[PDB]
Order: sequence, then structure tokens, then C-alpha cells
Amino acid sequence: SEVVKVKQASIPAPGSILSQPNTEQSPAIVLPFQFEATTFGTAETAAQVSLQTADPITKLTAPYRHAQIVECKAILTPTDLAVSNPLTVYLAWVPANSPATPTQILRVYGGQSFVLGGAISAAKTIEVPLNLDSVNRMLKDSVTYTDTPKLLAYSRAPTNPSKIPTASIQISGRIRLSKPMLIAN
Amino acid sequence: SEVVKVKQASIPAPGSILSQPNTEQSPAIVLPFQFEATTFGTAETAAQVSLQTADPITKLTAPYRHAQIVECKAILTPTDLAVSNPLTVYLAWVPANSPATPTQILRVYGGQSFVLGGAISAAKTIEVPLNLDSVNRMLKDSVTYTDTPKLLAYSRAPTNPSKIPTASIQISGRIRLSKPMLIAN
Amino acid sequence: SEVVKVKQASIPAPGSILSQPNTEQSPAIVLPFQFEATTFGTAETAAQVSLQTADPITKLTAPYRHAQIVECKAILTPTDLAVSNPLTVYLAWVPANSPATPTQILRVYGGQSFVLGGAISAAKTIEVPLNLDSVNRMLKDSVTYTDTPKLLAYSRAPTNPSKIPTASIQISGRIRLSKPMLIAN
Amino acid sequence: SEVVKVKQASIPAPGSILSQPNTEQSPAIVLPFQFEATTFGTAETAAQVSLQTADPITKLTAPYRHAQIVECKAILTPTDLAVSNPLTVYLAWVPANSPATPTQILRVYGGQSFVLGGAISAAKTIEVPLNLDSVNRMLKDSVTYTDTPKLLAYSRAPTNPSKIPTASIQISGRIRLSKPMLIAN
Amino acid sequence: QSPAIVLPFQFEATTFGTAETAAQVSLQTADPITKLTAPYRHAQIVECKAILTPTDLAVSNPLTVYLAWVPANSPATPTQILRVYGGQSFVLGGAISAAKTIEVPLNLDSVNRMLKDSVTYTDTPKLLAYSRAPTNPSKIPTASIQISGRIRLSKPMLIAN
Amino acid sequence: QSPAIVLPFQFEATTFGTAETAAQVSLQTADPITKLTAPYRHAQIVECKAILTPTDLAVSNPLTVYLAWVPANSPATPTQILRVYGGQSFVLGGAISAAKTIEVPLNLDSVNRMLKDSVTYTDTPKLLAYSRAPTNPSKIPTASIQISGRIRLSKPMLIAN
Amino acid sequence: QSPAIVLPFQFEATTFGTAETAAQVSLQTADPITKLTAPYRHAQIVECKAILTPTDLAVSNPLTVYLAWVPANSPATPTQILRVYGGQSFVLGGAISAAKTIEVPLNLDSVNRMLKDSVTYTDTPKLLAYSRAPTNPSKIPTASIQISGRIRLSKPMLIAN
Repeated sequence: SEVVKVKQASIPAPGSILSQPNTEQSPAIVLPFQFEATTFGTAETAAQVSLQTADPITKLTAPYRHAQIVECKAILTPTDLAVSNPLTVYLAWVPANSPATPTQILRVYGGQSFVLGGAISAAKTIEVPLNLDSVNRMLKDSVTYTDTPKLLAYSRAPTNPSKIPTASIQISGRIRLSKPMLIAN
Repeated sequence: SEVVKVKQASIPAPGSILSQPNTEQSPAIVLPFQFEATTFGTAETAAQVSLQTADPITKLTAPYRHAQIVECKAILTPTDLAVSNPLTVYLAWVPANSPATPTQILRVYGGQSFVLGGAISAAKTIEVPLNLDSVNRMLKDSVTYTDTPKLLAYSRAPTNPSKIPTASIQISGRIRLSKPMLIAN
Repeated sequence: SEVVKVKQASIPAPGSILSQPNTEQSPAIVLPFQFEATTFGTAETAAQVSLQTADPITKLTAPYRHAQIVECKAILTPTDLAVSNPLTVYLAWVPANSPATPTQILRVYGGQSFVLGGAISAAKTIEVPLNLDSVNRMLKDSVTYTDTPKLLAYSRAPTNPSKIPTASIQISGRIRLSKPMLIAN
Repeated sequence: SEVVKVKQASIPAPGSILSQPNTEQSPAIVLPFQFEATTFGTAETAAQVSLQTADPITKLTAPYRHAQIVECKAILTPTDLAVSNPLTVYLAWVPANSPATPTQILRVYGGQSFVLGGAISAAKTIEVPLNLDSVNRMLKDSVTYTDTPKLLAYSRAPTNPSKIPTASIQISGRIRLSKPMLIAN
Repeated sequence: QSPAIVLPFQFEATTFGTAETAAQVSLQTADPITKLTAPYRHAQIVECKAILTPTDLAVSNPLTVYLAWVPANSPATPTQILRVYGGQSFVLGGAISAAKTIEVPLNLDSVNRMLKDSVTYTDTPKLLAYSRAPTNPSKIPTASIQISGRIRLSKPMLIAN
Repeated sequence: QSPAIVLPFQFEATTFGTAETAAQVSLQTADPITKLTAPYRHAQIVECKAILTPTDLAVSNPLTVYLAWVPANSPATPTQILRVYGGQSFVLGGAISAAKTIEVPLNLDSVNRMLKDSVTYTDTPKLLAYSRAPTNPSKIPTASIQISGRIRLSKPMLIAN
Repeated sequence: QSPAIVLPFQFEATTFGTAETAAQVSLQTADPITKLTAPYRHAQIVECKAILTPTDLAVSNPLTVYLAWVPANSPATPTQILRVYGGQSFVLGGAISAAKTIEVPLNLDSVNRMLKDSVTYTDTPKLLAYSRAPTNPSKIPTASIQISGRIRLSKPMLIAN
């Protein structure tokens, strides 16, 4: 009632991995995480958040060599300001190497459009989960991948620009770190 | 915790829907969706979203003529602004044909009152799912239903109105679109 | 219908309570109670009741030192005044130690929004029961708990403020008082 | 969560009835009913609503000779106005012939005190059900009874008298009429 | 024994050299650990250390720091670190940090692993740290102590968003 | 698991005393290891050390050298050797070399044993070495570090000859 | 082997710095242990230590203290502490008390665990402590020795009240 989950587009594209867990059972740990991808309302927002390089996720996987995603999902959050200043957001999880750009989302299989601002519509948070069968689960490995999940988001330049965001995307989930990496403590 | 799901109180009220013939029907697709419903920091916000009428959960059902919401939830999102500029919100999911209005939320079995930010553990996404037995699940059929879900929220007029929203409400979920409509290509 | 019960969305969060010894304990009594929580027509109402501290569900537990709420619900009541002076309310039951504040209701999983009066079928008592798994059931034990039920409601500031309330919220229920305390007769 | 039920005091006092259903199976019908007992906030309210003579119930049982109660309950409803103008109500179901008066409620086994006004407490409706084992189930029979249920309610004179009620008691339930009575249509 | 997730944390608690420092941090109230556990209603420490890290400035103005972990009920104060079992004295100066770092782990049997629950426990970890008023201060910290470790969360709390 | 042959290698990677040296060698690109594995398409380290060898000149102009093995992904730089697990400090001076030599072995679990394959791995051995700018230089090296160990080759590569 | 209860005790026995101290305490007569066992007719030591605690004054006027536990029959005197098996020498001064404290435990096999009985045993614990006459006294004690441990009581004695 206060949260609604809407899946994206179905299409298997598993990627490839490292068959390093041959006769190994290296202890791993599962960490939850959640940060702020972008904000809407200040001005035309059209950012592309790559999970592999986003600071918050990095510093999380910093001391490890293998970081694997277990679950992950984008969360659209409207605020009171949205109630009177409608706006439309465009999400679409796509693997990093896709030539898709924020401005042309609807033109990629899975892009969807929401209308958070609703002055009539109910103000509930939307939840678009990442189908990690469409991209590559590995954020950080002994090899660099190209099917890394990337978040495409966009929203036309506002009519009544506000210095206080009207909507924000959050990206939460759980990672599986393992095989520590020597760093400077 | 970073996300807290507070289920809304309710009573079974299914809402009778039309039947299909023992003929050659069809398979469907399941699309997700998540749009911005309202904003809060600006001014006294008293919004009521009705799914069915408010796009985009319509720009989604446009090409089909049988939409059935499979799951749905309302998401509440506080912003760094509300950390020191507390506000109180009111959520409630009521069947479209209900006499209830944004200001009366608290007088409808199940109305809820969340106090975003300011408090001690505030500033944490709040989820209030829609109980698909309280309302009618048909968004678009061969008829036009009356008891479709409708989310109505409210928030007293701000004392220190912000240019940008302090908190928002997004609605997330998935729809089972089937039986495709013939249109002009 | 004259009464509509709209259950609040929620997730199990039991709240660990203390244990009693395998000794000679006692039988209890079950007392009912129903008090007036808030009013609405007057001005911007942003109230938060916490059971535990607010009497009378205390003037009731005074002679005992083990109070356990057995069932409990929040009642919304529109008045002939709201028939043509609509208003919107926000309900939500949250564990006392929650960061949520009256104004943020809609951002907590389960916040609800009722629109009393004005509408077409409005002006009908609305019930929003408290899910005794979301919060802690102990009102008064040998310790002082943190996660006791707490109802927070809100309603934007009225545009045509009334001398007498347009709508009210009462809390009804029963408590299992046991283990009697020695006092001065 | 939005409605809370609090039972009164346990004490069997069944009354007496008419053993007229010997070899009879006279068709009966069950009707629901709900009216406004009293209002609080205008001035000192201390009314005693006898179910047997209250207009609404009468005109309901008007065309019948036997009216029997099946279930019944008092509902305390606070309104927004209560939020800022606290007040305390006193309920207590007692059989009509009891020498109890509104002003001396707490002094009768079962009288309870609520604090609807809560500026801190949650604004939920309380629900005090009638234990029809304490009084007489028959509202109207071929004989006049004295154990008829009667509602005792009271509240000190207000501090800030309002022309708009701050709280109201509703009395709803179901009756079982039978053996029609010839009247003037 | 419910769905629970374990995640790490690390924040700096105290700073030395600016003046006589005799602080005592309580994990139960430290902000970082707060913002961390706010979304949950059940926090339990799984692992916890207190690393002492000096800076180049130490080689010029040596100082001695005193650490010690206590139940937070303990009447032990910052000046008594050395009379408290498992309290220690380090001499940061000409530091050089011969390979590994200064690390003082919290013995879990000593305290209460519960940081946030339904009751508010008393005996939870509290770090005691002291160091005499430096001979000649410095506007820049000569050395610091960070608290790191891992927490186990559960029982999702309702919050704004 | 095919016909493979294991052979040794040893080359000198860095030299100290000529000036402040803060080099970082990567086994994956070091020439000697190259000319070594060029004929094969699959190289895997079996054993690997880093020996530190000072000269008579050290007794006159003592120096301190810092070693540390890292994944080559690690943000650890030459100046942080001591804040990196398993980093070390030696004081070459009046050396005398009391019998055995200075030897820092590469822990294989720390990195990736694959030097040359079908993909180009990231986390392969990289030696971090540092030493402050000497008080008074010398045109002749005061001490050096050699990398030695054993490689396992397989899958013959086509080359000229 | 009757109803018995074990309770702790701890009292300070000697004080140093005021002058040449060469005292010898006997547990069997020490008042604290008395007022403790008076209500019972059977006392038996379960555990017993002798903690040596110096004060800030020690850093200014260092002293050396000598401890040793003896049967009380032993012809060993305070000046012979070092010629008595298990006697010790400590140098309280600049004390600093590096973490743990000075603790000399009484070996039970050495003496007689019975303090109060039906007969009056001879070989019961007696603490021997010595320290040369300080160079320059002090009206305030520089360091002290406390006896702590646990006693087992039984056979209720009739007393006033």
C-alpha cells in the first residue's frame, strides 16, 4: 500500500564469470548497502549511475578482491514538494557497455516512466529491482568486466526549479565480499 | 535498519470483477512501474492518487485492454531537509469510491501517522503496501470498475516552507497486462 | 456500510520481552479502555500518542505492575461538520522508539491517508487496528520497554477553522493486568 | 491500530425473559443500527442513554412486539479538535434500574476513564462493547423489563467550550425484531 | 535467530595532542553506530577493536596514550586505565609504526553485545582513553583512536523513507 | 593440467642510495619475467621472494629500506609500506649480514598466481619499495632488491624461431 | 563437609615509606579476618593473595619492597625474604604500573588452610614484608600491601546478637 514493486523487462544476458571457486571455499561475508543515486527537481537530471564505480559501493568493496551482488534495487522516493510540483522519472537497468543514454530511455527494452509528482495520484515509493540475470553479478573481480549493472535515469528540466529536491532514487541491496586485499590502514 | 515496512490494517473487501469465456484467451506479460506521487516540503499537501486514472500506470496499459495489478506498495521518503525540519504524514489506501478525503485520513480504519525526520531514528524509508483484498485489482478491463485502489495522503501546512521537497511518496509495483489491443501502427 | 476497517500494512517486529520464573505466579483480569486521543477541526493537528505514558491506560495499570495490551485499535470519527468542511487525516502505528514524526507519516511503510467528509461516501467511522507483532505488547512490566505502541496522526492546517472539532480519533482496546502491587489503603 | 476494543467489567446478571417460544418458530429478522448517543466539548456533558427509549432504536422497533439485542457496543470518537483540547470521558454500561448517576461513574464496578483529547496520545477510536449477560437482552417485549441496558457517560465542563463537538459516542449493533405490531401506516 | 545481516563500521572516536584528553566513548550512543543501526530495532556486536594511530607530528612531540574497554557501568574513569584489567599504555613517538598497528580488541565476554533492543542494557562497551596534558599543544592532532568492527542487524524499524 | 615445465628466474628490480627511491615493480610486466614467458601462453608463479642485499658502502652511509607485496590493485603506495599488512622496515648499515640474508616472501594467497593467460588479470604481484632521499647520495648503489622464484609454463606460443 | 559458605575479604596489612618497615603479618590474628570469622567456629582459606600497590609518590622517592609467604613457624625473618623460597623483590619507582598489578599468591601446600578450629594450628599463613629505611621519609605512605582472598566458614558460633 505504501510501497509498490514493479519489475522491469525479462531477457537473459548472464554475462561471464571467473571459475576460481574450483576446490576453494574461501570465507565470504554479506553486507547490505544503500546510497543516494540522484536527486530530482533542482534542474534537468539525467545521470547514469554505474554500480561498479559509485563511491559508496566502492569504499564498501575497497578491502576486497571479489565483490558479488546478491540482490539490488532502485527506489523512487517522492517528497511533499512533489505533491504540488509533478514530475516524471525514467528508470532502466542496463549493463554498463550499452550505448543507451539517459535521454533515450523509453527506446530500450524495459524503460519505464513514472509520474511521482501526482497531485491526484497517491504519494507512494516505487521500487524497481535489478534483474541480475540481465547483467553481470560481479562488481569487482580479478578481471574487469563490461556487463556491470548501470542505472539509467532521467527527467526533463523542471518548470518551477526548486532548491530542495522533489524526488530521489536510492539504490540498496546486498553484496558478497571475499578474498581480502592488502591496503593501507 | 534502513527500510521499515509497516503494513496497513484492513478487512477483506475483494470487489467482484467480470468473468472471461471458456474460449481461446491469451498469455500475458508482467511489467513493473514506479512513479512519483506527491511532494511535501512546499505547502499543505493533501493529495489523492487513484492509479487507474493517473498515468503512467496508464501509458503502460494503453496498448492492452486488460490490466491487473499484481502487487503494489506506497513508499515514503524523507530527505536531508527533514532531518531538522520535521513534518508529519498521513497514509491510507482506500477504494476509489470512498467518501474519505485527505484531511480525514485518521478517521478511516487503518489510517496511519508517520512523523518523518526530526525524531531520533527518523529519516528512514517507510513502506506501506496495498492489501489486494481491500480493493479491486482491475485497473483496466472491458468495463470500468469503481473500487480500484486509491492512495490518499496528507500533511499539515509547513511552518518553514522549503523551495525543495522535504519528503516524497512514490508508488511501486507490477501489472499483468494481457489481451493486446489493435491500434494504428 | 457504517463502519469500515482498513488494516495497516506491516512486518513482524515482535520486540523481545522479559521472562518470568518457574515459580508461583498469578491469574489476571482483563479490563477494557477507550479514551479520546486527538481532535481535528481546530488547527493544524500533529499529535502522537504513546499509550504507555498517556493515561488513562495508566490510571488503569497503576495498581498492578504487569500490563499487557491484548488487542487495540485506533478509531477515526467524522462529524456532521466535516460533511461540507472536508479534511484529510494521516494514521500510522509506530514503535515508540521510532524517528518518524507526525508530518512524515506518509514516508513510513504503512502510512495511510484518509479523506474524511466532503467526498461521496465519506462520514463513516474508519478503524485502523494495531498489529501486535509490529510493536511490543508490554505497557508496564518490571522494566521499561522502548518499542511500545505509539499512534501518530496528522492533518494539514484547516482553511476554515471550526470552534468545535470536525473529526476525532479515539483508541479502544483491552489490557491484561496481573500481579497486583502493594500500596497504601 | 486505528480501532481499539476495551471490555468492561465481568459479572453475570442475565435478567429474566418470556418463555413464549414454546412450540413457536415465528419468523424474525435481524437489523443493524447505529446512532449518536451524545456529544462532548460544547459544555458539561453527563447524559444517560437508555437503549429501550432512545428514539433511533424506537422507530426501528416501532412496528414490532419483540425486539431483542444480538450485539451492541459504544464507540468513543475523538476529532481533530480534541488533538489540542484534551478531555476525559467516562463510560459504563449498566441496567436501567441501577441508582448510578453519570457524575459517579468510577464508583460502579466497570466504570472506565479515557483521555481522548491526547495531544501526545494517538487519536484512535475506542470501542466499549456491552456485555449482554450483565443486563437484559430484550428491548421491547409483551412485558416491560427493568434490566434494560443503559449507557452512563460523563465529562467535566470544558475549559475552552467549543461550538463544535470534540468527541462523540456512537452506539451500534444488531437487533432481532419479530411478531409485528399493527400500527398506522 | 531471524533474517539478520552483518555489516562493518569504523569511525574515529578521539583525538590527542590538542590538550589533556580524557574522554570515554560509549558505543551505544556514538553517532556513527547510530545512523548505522537506526533502520533496525536489534543491534548486536559481532566484532570490535580500537586502533590507535599516531602521525608524523608524534616524532616531534611524543605522547603516551591509555586505552581500556569497560562495561560502561564500571566506576573506572580515564585516569585509572592502568588499574583496570586489560588497560594499556603506548608510547607514540618516533612512532615509525614497526609494520603492524596498535590494536586493542574488545573482549566480548567483558560486556554486552546488545547495542539496541527492546530494553536499554547498562553493561555495553565503553572505551576509556586518556593522555596527560601535552607539554606544548598543537592545533593539529598528534594521534587518534578509531573504533571498528562488525554489527548484526535485524527486526526492520519503521523510519522516514 | 597439461604438459608444463617449471623453471626459475631471478632479476634485480630496484637500487637504493642514488636518490630518494620509491619504486613499485609489477611482476606481470617486468622484462626479465617477460623474455622468460614469451614462448608460452600460460605462466603461473609457483614460488616468489624479494631479497634485499646491501653493500659495503652501507656501513658508511646507512639507509632504511621498506618492502611490501601487493595485489597491484591496491591503492597502497610506496610511502605507506608500513601501513600495509606485511610491510617491513630494515636498517641496512654496518650491515655485516649476520649469516642469513634479508628475505621477504610473497604470500600467494594475497595475490594472483597467473602472470600470463587468455585474460589479463588485475590482482597480480607488485613489489612496493621505498627509502627516503639519502642524506648525501652516491653514484654507486648502496643496496638492491632482487626478485627470485619459480614459474610454471604451458601452452606453447608461436614466436619467431 | 557441612553447611558452609565462602565469602571474600581484603584488608591492607602494611605501609611503606614512613620508615624502615619490616613487618610480618599473620592471617590467623589479623583483625579484619577476625571480625570476619567471629560468627563461625571453622575457617578455612580457599584462596589468598598479597597485592603490592605503589603511589604517585613512588616516582619521586623509589623504594624496593620484599614479600614472602611463610608457615609462621618458619624461623625466617623479614631481612631474609630473599633467602626464602618464593620470596621476591620489586622496584616501585616511576611505577607507571605497566597494565597488571604486582600480585604474590600464597601457595596453599606451603601452609595450613585452617585459620580457626577446635585446636590452634601453628603452621598458618604469615606474610613477610621488608624494605630498608627510606633515604628521606614521608608522612604519607609511598606504597602498601593488601591481603585478599576467600574464606570458607561453617559451624555457627554463639555470639552476642
